[PDB]
Amino acid sequence: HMEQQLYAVMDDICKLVDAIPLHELEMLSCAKELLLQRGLRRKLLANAVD
Amino acid sequence: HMEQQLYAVMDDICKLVDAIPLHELEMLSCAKELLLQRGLRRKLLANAVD
Repeated sequence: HMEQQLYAVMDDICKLVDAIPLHELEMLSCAKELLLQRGLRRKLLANAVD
Repeated sequence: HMEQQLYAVMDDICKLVDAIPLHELEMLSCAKELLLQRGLRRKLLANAVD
């Protein structure tokens, strides 16, 4: 129950990150790694589909 | 299993978000919700401590 609530908030943070435009993302000190990780999540979500 | 891999990447994205300095975060169009959600994640992680 609680695990599910946490997963949902984590996914919500990831949804926000997905929608950050590149010109905004590039202003962040963590830009390179954030771009890498949001790309990795996108691929893993698709790979987990049957 | 690659659910574990997905959880790890989601957590990594959340860790990056957790460390964005406030002056950078406020440059993002999604700043208000990103602040709310990263606070909520901290609360849920703490609530799960047993």
